[PDB]
Amino acid sequence: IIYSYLEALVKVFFPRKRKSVAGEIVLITGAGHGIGRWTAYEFAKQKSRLVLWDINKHGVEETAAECRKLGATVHTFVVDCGNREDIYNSVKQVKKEVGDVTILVNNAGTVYPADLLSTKDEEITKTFEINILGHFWITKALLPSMIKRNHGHIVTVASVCGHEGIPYLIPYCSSKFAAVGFHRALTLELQALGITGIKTSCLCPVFVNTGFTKNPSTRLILETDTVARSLIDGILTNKKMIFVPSYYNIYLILDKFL
Amino acid sequence: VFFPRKRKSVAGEIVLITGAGHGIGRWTAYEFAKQKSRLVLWDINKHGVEETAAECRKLGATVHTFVVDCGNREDIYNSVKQVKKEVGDVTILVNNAGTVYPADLLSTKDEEITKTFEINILGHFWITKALLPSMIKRNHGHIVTVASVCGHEGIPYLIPYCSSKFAAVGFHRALTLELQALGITGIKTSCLCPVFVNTGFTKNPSTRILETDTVARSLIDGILTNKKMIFVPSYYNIYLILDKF
Ligand SMILES: NC(=O)c1ccc[n+]([C@@H]2O[C@H](COP(=O)([O-])OP(=O)(O)OC[C@H]3O[C@@H](n4cnc5c(N)ncnc54)[C@H](O)[C@@H]3O)[C@@H](O)[C@H]2O)c1
Ligand SMILES: NC(=O)c1ccc[n+]([C@@H]2O[C@H](COP(=O)([O-])OP(=O)(O)OC[C@H]3O[C@@H](n4cnc5c(N)ncnc54)[C@H](O)[C@@H]3O)[C@@H](O)[C@H]2O)c1
Ligand SMILES: O=C(O)c1ccc(NS(=O)(=O)c2ccc(Cl)c(Cl)c2)cc1F
Ligand SMILES: O=C(O)c1ccc(NS(=O)(=O)c2ccc(Cl)c(Cl)c2)cc1F
Repeated sequence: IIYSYLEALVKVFFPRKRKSVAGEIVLITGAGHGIGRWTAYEFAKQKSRLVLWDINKHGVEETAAECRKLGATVHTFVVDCGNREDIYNSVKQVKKEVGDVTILVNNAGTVYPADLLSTKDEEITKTFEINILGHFWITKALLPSMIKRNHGHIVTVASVCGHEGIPYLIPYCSSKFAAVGFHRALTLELQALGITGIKTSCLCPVFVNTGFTKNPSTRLILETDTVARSLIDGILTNKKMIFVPSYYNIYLILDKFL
Repeated sequence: VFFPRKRKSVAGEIVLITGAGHGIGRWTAYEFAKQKSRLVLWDINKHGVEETAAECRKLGATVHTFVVDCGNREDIYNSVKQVKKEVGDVTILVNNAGTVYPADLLSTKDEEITKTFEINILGHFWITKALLPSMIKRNHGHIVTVASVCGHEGIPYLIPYCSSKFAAVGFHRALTLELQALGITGIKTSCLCPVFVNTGFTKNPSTRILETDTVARSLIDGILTNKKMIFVPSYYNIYLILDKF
């Protein structure tokens, strides 16, 4: 309420400059539904060339048909973004068919809500493999070309779960904290290496009504199109930590004072 | 001094310390041996863990050692069966075992990234899932996660390690909240986050120098007072608060 009217005031008197992403080759994982699908529509309206990845073939082709109706060029690939071998083989395919990815959006995610003793060890493994390990394989495959050209943008889709824990979501919160840490260390390392042209953004939304989980963990709801608008607005202005809603940054700051 | 925290006793508790064969794990073992606890020491380095145990026995403590790969789920479960049969139910778990392979992202080997996660965070899940049930049954336990300042702030050339350390802090925070949500009042949690400790784990600090024994003293003092987030040095909490501004 107090931050909501103060930030809207700061966005007019002190606006951040918007860059263009037209013609960029944007790779979005988990583009077959929810945040990934609606982020794809935002980049299609930005006149980007899209590469969409997902284990759900039907859904990613449905996202691609809608992006093409928006005027964009789109290539889809069925890729398990938690499988290292599949990711590397698919990067070879993208280079051969599309070119060098310039903007990577690591959005694919998985969750198996349960208290620690009711979890399956395979679900814990899959949570890490997709929510953080997969970011490493995809980033390692696409970063060389971005470094060579001094031009890229690594977007990590994490969660408020990457900043604060939640009961019954221990393995998921842990993998989301791992995603925030990967974004922070990546940001610092690129800067230490003198690589000025590669930007980084972390998207941390609260509960989004996508069916990913059933209900919010608190007495809080975000729509998918709002989160995609927040993400694209943050990417175009090179915002490093994007909270949706942005006022959640003060709740997290107050937690570090108790 | 004006507001002191009460110190509990850990005498006779069964304390399991992973990575007890050297550094923080070894000197934490000596602290618990002086506290009159029943120690269970785990490490992939047999020679080093038995060397820690001989020194713990000279301190008056009863000690059991096991050679366990704390990044291997099957090895951890089989070893927990052995600990129950030979020692009993662990009451205090110190998830200290860790690994690091310093390099820029494009110089990391995918196997090193995998091993970093398997030992620094996945192993905490398997060990905690094996030991937490008896703690819940008895409404009495203490889960200690040895993380790092790397679990709060990133560092160049340590991306996979920082990511696994952030995962460890997150596991500690979601565990604390879940135990509380379930009405489990008797199980305490502590997170140890030291800056560079001179143990040989890494060659030099990443920024512009703790001694092993100081970190072990800070850890035991935090456990005995039920401190949830232990920073070594403690003042390195205001540096993290200033970063968020
Ligand atoms: N929905 C929320 O409340 C919420 C909040 C914060 C963050 N997030 C994060 O946002 C991201 C997207 O969530 P969503 O709500 O849009 O989810 P969703 O269920 O709508 O879709 C996620 C997509 O990822 C795909 N995916 C899953 N496993 C995959 C794999 N191995 N390889 C490739 N693709 C895979 C699924 O097929 C699906 O199309 C996730 O990382 C999630 O953790 C979600
Ligand atoms: N040393 C530092 O600067 C520093 C700073 C902050 C946090 N930490 C953390 O403290 C912990 C201990 O670090 P240290 O400096 O005492 O290290 P160390 O190198 O002195 O000893 C770590 C011990 O863990 C054991 N270990 C490694 N892999 C294992 C495995 N798979 N199974 C079982 N044991 C295994 C090693 O054999 C070794 O005895 C680690 O988790 C580390 O990340 C270290
Ligand atoms: O990532 C998810 O799928 C996800 C699930 C549940 C959720 N619960 S919430 O919206 O009530 C909420 C709001 C603020 C905070 Cl600090 C926290 Cl931890 C939680 C938030 C999520 F991001
Ligand atoms: O875990 C390690 O092995 C480890 C390695 C290097 C290190 N560098 S440091 O002590 O200069 C330092 C001081 C303040 C901050 Cl915030 C950070 Cl991230 C780092 C700290 C470590 F914990």
